[PDB]
Amino acid sequence: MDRDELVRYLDAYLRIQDFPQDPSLNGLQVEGKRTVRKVGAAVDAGEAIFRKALEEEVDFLIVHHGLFWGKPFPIVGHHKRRLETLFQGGINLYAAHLPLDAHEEVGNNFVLARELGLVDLTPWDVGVKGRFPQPTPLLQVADRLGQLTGMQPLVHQGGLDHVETVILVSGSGTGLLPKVDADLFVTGEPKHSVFHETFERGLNVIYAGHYDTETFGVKALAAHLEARFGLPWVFLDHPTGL
Amino acid sequence: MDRDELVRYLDAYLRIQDFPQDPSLNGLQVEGKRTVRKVGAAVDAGEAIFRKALEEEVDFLIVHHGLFWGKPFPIVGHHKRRLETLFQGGINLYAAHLPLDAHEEVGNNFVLARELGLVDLTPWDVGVKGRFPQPTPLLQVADRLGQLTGMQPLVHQGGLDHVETVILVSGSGTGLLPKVDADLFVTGEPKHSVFHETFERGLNVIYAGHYDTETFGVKALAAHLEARFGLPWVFLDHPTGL
Amino acid sequence: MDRDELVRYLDAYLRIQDFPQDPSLNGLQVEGKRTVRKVGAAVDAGEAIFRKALEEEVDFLIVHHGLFWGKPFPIVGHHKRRLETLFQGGINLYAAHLPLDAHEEVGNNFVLARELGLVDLTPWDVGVKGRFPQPTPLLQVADRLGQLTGMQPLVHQGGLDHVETVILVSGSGTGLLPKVDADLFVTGEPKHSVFHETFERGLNVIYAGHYDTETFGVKALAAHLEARFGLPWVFLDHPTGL
Amino acid sequence: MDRDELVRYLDAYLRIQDFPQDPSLNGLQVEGKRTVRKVGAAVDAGEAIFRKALEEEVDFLIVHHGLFWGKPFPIVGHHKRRLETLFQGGINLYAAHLPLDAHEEVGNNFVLARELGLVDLTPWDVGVKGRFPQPTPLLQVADRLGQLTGMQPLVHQGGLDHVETVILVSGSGTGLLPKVDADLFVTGEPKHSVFHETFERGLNVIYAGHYDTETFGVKALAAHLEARFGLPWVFLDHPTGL
Amino acid sequence: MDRDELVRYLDAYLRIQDFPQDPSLNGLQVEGKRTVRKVGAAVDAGEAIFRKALEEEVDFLIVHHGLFWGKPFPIVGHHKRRLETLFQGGINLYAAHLPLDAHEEVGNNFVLARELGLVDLTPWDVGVKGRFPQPTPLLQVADRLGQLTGMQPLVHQGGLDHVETVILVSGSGTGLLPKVDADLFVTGEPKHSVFHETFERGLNVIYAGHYDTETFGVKALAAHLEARFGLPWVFLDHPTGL
Amino acid sequence: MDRDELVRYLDAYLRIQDFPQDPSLNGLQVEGKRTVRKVGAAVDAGEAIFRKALEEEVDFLIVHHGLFWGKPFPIVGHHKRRLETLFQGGINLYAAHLPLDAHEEVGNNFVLARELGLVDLTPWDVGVKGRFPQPTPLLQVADRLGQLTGMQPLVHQGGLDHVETVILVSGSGTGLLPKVDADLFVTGEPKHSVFHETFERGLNVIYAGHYDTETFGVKALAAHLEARFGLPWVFLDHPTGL
Repeated sequence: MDRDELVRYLDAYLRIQDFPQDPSLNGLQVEGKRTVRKVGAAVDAGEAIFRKALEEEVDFLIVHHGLFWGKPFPIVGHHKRRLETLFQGGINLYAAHLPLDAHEEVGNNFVLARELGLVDLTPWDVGVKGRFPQPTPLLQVADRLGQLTGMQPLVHQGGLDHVETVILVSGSGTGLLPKVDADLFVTGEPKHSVFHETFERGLNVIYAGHYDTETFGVKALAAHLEARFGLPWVFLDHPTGL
Repeated sequence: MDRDELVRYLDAYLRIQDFPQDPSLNGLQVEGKRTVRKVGAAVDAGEAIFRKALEEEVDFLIVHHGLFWGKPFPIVGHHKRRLETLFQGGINLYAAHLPLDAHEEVGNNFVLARELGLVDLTPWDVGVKGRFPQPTPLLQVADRLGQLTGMQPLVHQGGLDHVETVILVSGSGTGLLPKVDADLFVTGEPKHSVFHETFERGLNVIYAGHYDTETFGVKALAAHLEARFGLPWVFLDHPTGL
Repeated sequence: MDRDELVRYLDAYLRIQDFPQDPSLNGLQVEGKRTVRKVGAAVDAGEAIFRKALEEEVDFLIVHHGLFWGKPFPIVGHHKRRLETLFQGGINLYAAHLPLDAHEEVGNNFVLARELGLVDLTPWDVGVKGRFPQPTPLLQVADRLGQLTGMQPLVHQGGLDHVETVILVSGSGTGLLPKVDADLFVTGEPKHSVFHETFERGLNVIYAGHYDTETFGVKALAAHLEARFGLPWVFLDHPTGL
Repeated sequence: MDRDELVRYLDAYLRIQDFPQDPSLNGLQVEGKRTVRKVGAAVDAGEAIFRKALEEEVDFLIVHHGLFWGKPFPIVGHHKRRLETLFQGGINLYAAHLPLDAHEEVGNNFVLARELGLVDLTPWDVGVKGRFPQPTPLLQVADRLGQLTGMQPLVHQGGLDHVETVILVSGSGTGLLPKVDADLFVTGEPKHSVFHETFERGLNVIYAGHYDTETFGVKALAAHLEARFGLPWVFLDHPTGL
Repeated sequence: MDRDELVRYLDAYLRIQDFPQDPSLNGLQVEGKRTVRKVGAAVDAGEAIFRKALEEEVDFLIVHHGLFWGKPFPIVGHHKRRLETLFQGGINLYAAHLPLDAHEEVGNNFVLARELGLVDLTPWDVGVKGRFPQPTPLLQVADRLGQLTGMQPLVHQGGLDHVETVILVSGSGTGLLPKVDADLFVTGEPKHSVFHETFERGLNVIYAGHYDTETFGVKALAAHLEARFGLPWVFLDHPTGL
Repeated sequence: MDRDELVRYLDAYLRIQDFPQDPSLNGLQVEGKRTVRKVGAAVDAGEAIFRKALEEEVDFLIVHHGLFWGKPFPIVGHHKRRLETLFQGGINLYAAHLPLDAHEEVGNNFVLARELGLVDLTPWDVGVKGRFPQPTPLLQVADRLGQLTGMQPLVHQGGLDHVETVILVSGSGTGLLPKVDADLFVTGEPKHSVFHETFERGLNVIYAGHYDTETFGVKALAAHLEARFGLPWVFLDHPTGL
């Protein structure tokens, strides 16, 4: 496939123009081969992931967390090595941050919701949709998470023992705590600074990992492109434990 | 014992003025009784810690994370309950953020660093930079930390198994990662987002918990007040696990 | 009445979401009893007004000038005493700034206009509507003001002796002087810095007091709630002379 | 007598440079004739004061509130008439805002404070802080003020009937109210919005008029020029009543 | 013609309210005679142009580059002389920056396009429309420019030798280089900082002068007013060579 | 010869730290080989200059205008080709903007000024201010400039035919025009927009090309490295004509 059409389609499909306040540079971050034959999907940009893409002969690497964030950094040290690797392999680097978080079809959140049970889905803040029944299951939604992640999540029960309304927001959603108005809140990374507030306000919160929750978008996205363009794809795994 | 006397001391001693920028409103955050007889020390301001202060007749509660962060919120829900408890027990709430991270005699970093065996200590941002008198195995440092807090720390070994120069910044210090230039960096909370950079740069980092690294200052300061004015004190522990 | 419904209704009725650039924190500023039985209305928040609300057994105090303005202040001194009073009386504090100024039904300005004569009403800048005929009365609209206020207003006649178009803007509207395009401008507080401009530009301006002009909203609002919910109300008077 | 010579003097003497922040464009605001023979002094720049300067053959008009406030406006209406008058009489417009509030020899605050009997004067923001040699009754201070300006001042007595430490900030100084820490605070214009805080904090404040407190500096400075260069001067009075 | 109607019409016709982010103060910058009898058009405000307007008895001078840009400057030196000249001649100064650049009827760009050949016109960024066929002419559009300007333009050919799509943006459009997506880009002033980028990206760029390209709006505008109001006009020429 | 050694030298020597504000990322912008044998000097970073550096075995390329300006862009098109070329030749890219404009020994301004015959040189913004030992005809200065760069400079004579005090600010220095207070001002690129101000103020200005005035520093610095470390160097010329 022509790389320039793939980039055009993706910018369109994810409509990255709708998230102009995302620090990360969404879209094609590093140019590679003009002819794409194999898609790679991964959570984070990094030398390790890049070496794996090189080994798996990936031509178009899609990541949720890219290389740019408004901060211009010198192409020195580990920044240089990363580029040498992409260059060496003619690898295209396409980054999708907030827009991949929010997307209703392949977005981290909508996708995870479904693979959980949530129904009556509706968007909630960027990146997500959250809030929508089951109805009435215990708080052992902590188990579906665990088996849908391979890792037992951290749960902070300040409220109920049974939840109905659930708001999802992968990655670092704690900043959104104050607006949470569901029986349960699902996110990835836990912050010490929100501990007491969570209980005092009787909130139920499950932390399933920043990596383990932002794994769902890239995968969906790659699968989507294979359905519509027949591009084969591979998932490049780099668990961080956070 | 006089409350306004104790506050002028702390402000001067902590050099509250040298930290204009700290989003935390440093100093007396909530006025309580005038005659202080027993001091209280705690990492976080919260209902659970306030009730404990109440139960133990604490007259002056010193906290590291206070209630104000330059963004006024309405007195409702948990916020109102928090003030009512303080009012009930006529408790003074004194908050010290950066001033206490940085203090050379009772601050979080200088105190932990000293107990950790580091020497030749010098200010480094709000933390400190020093060294071990001789190359020290990284696991042995991880252990000392574990003994000091009762919890085995998370170790990200991107470099050698031995270290000698160290940077210590308690709490959530991952923001300073790019500026780190020592064999080892000890901080509180880890962040998924600096994982790859840690290893690609070959940095050795040990995360010992936000709560567990920020208990030293508050304690050293109460102890200091007891030595200076004879005020008895208690530590109002409420481990967060983060 | 349930306090939470009263707060929901008010936020709706005044549609405080339309004035996101108001420094004051509009809405419920301090929580009190959940069951409202008597409404209090006053121009300014303050210990005196609060003691009176306590004496009149007010459960839900509505003020135009509340406690918060983006500036986080320590709960010390007079700030603490104010809260003790609201707490002591289970008094709910609801503040309505710009939205109470502008409201077309109970807003300071629209209401005052009508009680003056103005017809063909239409909004003009936030807080007001201003500009609309009589038609053709002398400048002794300064007298209706005085008897509709109990105090003779200050009048600066730079233009006509008879006015037709009148713009109203209670409180401190002088900042809006440069845009005034009516035969007369009505506001509350006079500023030395606009003296010469007012005459040189042949403007007619009447200053009827900051307090005396922002008295009309709270009253209307309280009367509205009694018409729709049968809540009785009382006006808490604290004239400042400005 | 040489106009550029007189301007370099004033800029240096007034220390115009030490006030970068002053929104007022300090210094020569409108160039006039080169040979200065008679100086003029006035609180405000305005058509009425400019015509008076014209009628009295004023060559160099020193003003406290000039025409520029870092927000360019078009030369139309009263703005153009203002410049035409200055051009007609070949009048130089020299404006000094904060530099003249603060000057220790001819500034508004130091001069008034001295005539008011205060001693041990020291800078306090752009005003001054000092004391009476002995506890002085508040009404006796109010009277001295009244004799000095010809108008009885507004007295907000939130504290004792006697005072000794005083803060003096001419003009609209109510902004510094929270920082005030003296038995008395004398300023120009009062503000409805700081009324309750004045009394709740127990502060004694005397408002003597914006115009009436800002006539001292301009006068002291002309008088100073006469002593230094023999230039005759006049005071172009135009009381504002505010 | 009544000057106030002329100003109202112009503000309307150019709809200057649509360009609120233009540093220059668009509209009537300096007031003159109320009765307009002769229009003057010129590229830049300046003493020379003003003296010529005085000589040609212009009553209403229209310029693309006016006197104000948000920066308040003292009416001293050359700024004073400029005003004396406008005053002396009762000359009205009307400035039109971005809005005259963009206007589809008399705008610098649309007008120049037509006088060049471009068809299928459509706006592109402020000030212009750019991009639209011929179709297929060599790069000797550099000659039409030259004869339509009296001066041979500077041409930087990095791309084709024959162009079809052309984007126009008079004055200093280089800042827009990165978004240029046509076979040719037309602007007035060349910048050293865009040299290499222009070739490396295979862009064709023709620099026809800042003065020589922003000559077209004022002229059209004046001609428009003569067609609709019978006001005669004259063009005041001040070539700068840039 | 050691690359990290050469970089610490340059940073210190150039006083890179004293220029925090420079939008240019000063220092090593792209890491290359560790063992430096031949230095390269050039005004601009660009593909044409990089290829030349490659062809001449340049190991360390010193440039005045680098690739980074605190606004990260994606590695695509010419941007990627630029890095590939540097990577190919293992070339280090060291960029010095303001530090090199201002350096007293090898900076652009001090060096040119000295070769131009000026004396009593002192810093003036990032340029320099000095004088000729005796009144010098403006055309004779224009000629010296012409001999120094091989191109006759543009002369805007708004003042006398003779000059003695001079301000020199290479590159695009027209921004400092309002602050200029010398008989002559020499800079690189002219700007249409400061044309009238130049003559109305009576200023003498000579524009000698952005590229032609910014070749001195880069050259002086390589020459300096050769004197200090024996490193041979070449000048990679690519005149821009601007």
